[PDB]
Amino acid sequence: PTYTLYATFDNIGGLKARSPVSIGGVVVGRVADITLDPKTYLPRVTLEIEQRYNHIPDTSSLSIRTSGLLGEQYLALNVGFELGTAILKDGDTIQDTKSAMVLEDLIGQFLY
Amino acid sequence: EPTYTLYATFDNIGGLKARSPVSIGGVVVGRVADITLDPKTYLPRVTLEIEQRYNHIPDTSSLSIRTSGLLGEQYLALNVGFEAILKDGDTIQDTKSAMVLEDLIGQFLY
Amino acid sequence: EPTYTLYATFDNIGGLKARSPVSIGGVVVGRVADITLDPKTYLPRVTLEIEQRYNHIPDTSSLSIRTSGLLGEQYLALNVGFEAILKDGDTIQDTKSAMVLEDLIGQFLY
Amino acid sequence: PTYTLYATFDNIGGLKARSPVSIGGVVVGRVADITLDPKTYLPRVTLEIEQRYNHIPDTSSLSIRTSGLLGEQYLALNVGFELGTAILKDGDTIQDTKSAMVLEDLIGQFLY
Amino acid sequence: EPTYTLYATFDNIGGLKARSPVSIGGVVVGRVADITLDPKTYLPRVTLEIEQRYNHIPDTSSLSIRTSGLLGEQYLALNVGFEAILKDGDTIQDTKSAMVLEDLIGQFLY
Amino acid sequence: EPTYTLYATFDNIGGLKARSPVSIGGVVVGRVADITLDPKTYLPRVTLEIEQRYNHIPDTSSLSIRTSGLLGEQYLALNVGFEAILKDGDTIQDTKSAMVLEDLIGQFLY
Ligand SMILES: [Zn+2]
Ligand SMILES: [Zn+2]
Ligand SMILES: [Zn+2]
Ligand SMILES: [Zn+2]
Ligand SMILES: [Zn+2]
Ligand SMILES: [Zn+2]
Ligand SMILES: [Zn+2]
Ligand SMILES: [Zn+2]
Ligand SMILES: [Zn+2]
Ligand SMILES: [Zn+2]
Ligand SMILES: [Zn+2]
Ligand SMILES: [Zn+2]
Repeated sequence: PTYTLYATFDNIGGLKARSPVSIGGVVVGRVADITLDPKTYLPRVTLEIEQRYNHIPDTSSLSIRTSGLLGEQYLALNVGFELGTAILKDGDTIQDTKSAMVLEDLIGQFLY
Repeated sequence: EPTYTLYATFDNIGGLKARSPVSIGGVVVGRVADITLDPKTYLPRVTLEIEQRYNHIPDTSSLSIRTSGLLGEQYLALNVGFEAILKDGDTIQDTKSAMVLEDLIGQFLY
Repeated sequence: EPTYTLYATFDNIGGLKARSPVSIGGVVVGRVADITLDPKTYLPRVTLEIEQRYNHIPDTSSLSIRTSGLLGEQYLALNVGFEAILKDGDTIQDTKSAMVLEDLIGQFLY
Repeated sequence: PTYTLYATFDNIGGLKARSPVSIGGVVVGRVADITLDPKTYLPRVTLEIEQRYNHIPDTSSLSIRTSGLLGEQYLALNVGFELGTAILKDGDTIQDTKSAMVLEDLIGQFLY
Repeated sequence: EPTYTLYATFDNIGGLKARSPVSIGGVVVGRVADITLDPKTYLPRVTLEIEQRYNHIPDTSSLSIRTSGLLGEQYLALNVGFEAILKDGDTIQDTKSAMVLEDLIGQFLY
Repeated sequence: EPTYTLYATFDNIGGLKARSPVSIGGVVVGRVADITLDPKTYLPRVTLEIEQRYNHIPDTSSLSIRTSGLLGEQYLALNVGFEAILKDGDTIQDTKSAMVLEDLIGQFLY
C-alpha cells in the first residue's frame, strides 16, 4: 500500500489531484488531496507515498516544479539529511516546503 | 454551490472571461460571474462569486490577474490581506491589472 | 449588434484580419469590419464597427494593435482618452502599429 | 489579373510557393516561384502582384519575415520612395532585398 | 537487437523514462532499459542497453541527460572518452544530471 | 531524381535523420541518404545525395546543421564556398555541428 504525508504551501500553482510526487525525477508517490486550511487559508497538500520508500527523513524538502517548459506541475521530494533526525511515518508532515513560482513575479524580477 | 458576490474594477482584464477561476494560493475558491465596462468610467468591472465557506476574507485583500503556466488560461489570484471582512456585495479596492506583451517588450527594450 | 463605423489608418496592421475584436481594457466592445489599403497612400485603412452603447468615446482616444498571450491572435486595443465625441464615420488619428518580430530582434541584438 | 516581379535573396528560409506578399501586413500578392539561379546559386523568387497595385516604385524593399513567433514566413513589401524614380512593371526586378534571419546566427550574435 | 547492459547513477534523471534513446553524437546507439532508485542511496540508477556492435566505448566516457529541441523529449547523450573498455554489466561513473527549469530561472534571476 | 553522393562527418548531428533536406539559401537541393557512426572514430558520418544538376559546388563549401523556425525540423544548410569542384563520392571537410540546448544554457548562464 502507501503511507500519508502532509505539506503546506503558500501557493501550489498548477498542482492538482493525482499529481506525481517524485524523487530525483522518479515517481515515488502521488498527490492525494489539496485543501485550504480553514484558519490559515494556506493550501494543504495530502500526499501518498509508496510504502517501500521508508527511510525518508523529516529534514527532506518538497519543491513544486514543472516538467519541461510548458508541461504539467509536480512535487519534487528532495531527500533530507540524516543532529537528531526522525524518519517520516504515516500521517507525518514535511515542514520544509518551497512554493510554486509565479510568472508575473518572475517577470517583475527580471524587469524591475 | 452557495456563493456571495464581490466586485473588482481593473484598468485591463486581459484574457479574463466568464467562468474564469478565482484562486487562493492556486486553489480555486470562486468564479468570475460577470465582466462589464462601467458606464461612467469605461473601466472593466469584474463581478465575482465566491464560495460561501470562504467568508473570512478581509477587505485589505488584493486581486491580481495572472496566467497559468506560460501559455495557459488567465485567472484571478486573490492575495489574502493581513489581519473588516468582505461580505456579499462588497468591493475589493486593491487590484492589479493584466500584463501586456507590447508593454513588457516596451519596458525590456526601451 | 447595433454599431457605428470608425476608420483608423496604420503603417502596419500585422496579424489583424476581418472579425478581429476591438477591445477596451480587454473587454470586447467592437469588431474589425474591414481592412483595406488606401488607394492613394498605400497605407492600411482599418474600418471598425463599435457597439452603439459605447458612444462616449472621445476623439483623443488611441488604437494599439496587440497580441493575446504570447502566440495568440492579434487585436485592436482602444485606449479611451481624457476629455469632442466620436460619431459614425469618424476617423481615429492617433494609432500605434503592430510590432515586427524581426525588428524587435534587430533592436534586442543591435 | 496580376503582374510579375523578381527578387533575389541570399537565403529565403521558410519561404515556399503560394507564400503571401504583403504591404503593411495586407496581402497584395503571392510567391509564384522560387528557383536557384544556375550561375550564382542564389534563390530567385518570382512573385505575382495584384494588378490594381500599380504605383509601386523600384526603390521599394522586400523583407522576408515571420508571422507571430512560430508562424509561417512571408514577404513584406516596404513601399519605396518617390531623384529619378521608376514604377515597377510586369517582369521587373526589386533590387533592394533583405534575407531571412537564421536562428543559429541570431544565437551566435546574442551569445558571442 | 543484440545488446550489452550498462548502469549509470544520476542525482536527477528529469524526464528520462523507459525506452528513452541513448545516443552518441546524436546517433541512437542504445536505449534506456530501466530506471530505478537504488534502495540504499535513494539515487536514480539507470539501466541501459547498448547495441553490441558499439563495443569499443572506454570507461572514461560520460553520460549527460539532454533535451531534443526546446520542448522535445529527454535523452541520454553518451560522450565517448579518449583512451579499459566497457563490458556487459559495467557502470559508468561519470554522469551529468538533468537541468531543472526552476534552478535555471533561479540562476538567471539571482 | 539523378543524384551524386557526398560525405560529411560531424561531432553531433542532433535531430538529423534520414531524408532530412539539404538546402542552399533555404532552397532544398538534396537529401540525407544515410547516417552512420564511423567504426574507428565513433563520429557521425552523414551520407548525402545531391541532385545532379547542382554540379558546380566547390570543396570549400560548408555544411551547418540548423533548425527550421524555432521549433521546426532539423536540416543541413550548405554554405556555398568561394571560387576544386565536388564530385560523386567526395567529402566536405568544413562542417558545423548541431547546437545543444544544455550547452547554450551553459554558455549563457556560466
Ligand atoms: Zn494514511
Ligand atoms: Zn538510517
Ligand atoms: Zn450575491
Ligand atoms: Zn478575524
Ligand atoms: Zn455605419
Ligand atoms: Zn463627455
Ligand atoms: Zn507576367
Ligand atoms: Zn506617382
Ligand atoms: Zn545484459
Ligand atoms: Zn582501444
Ligand atoms: Zn552515388
Ligand atoms: Zn567554376
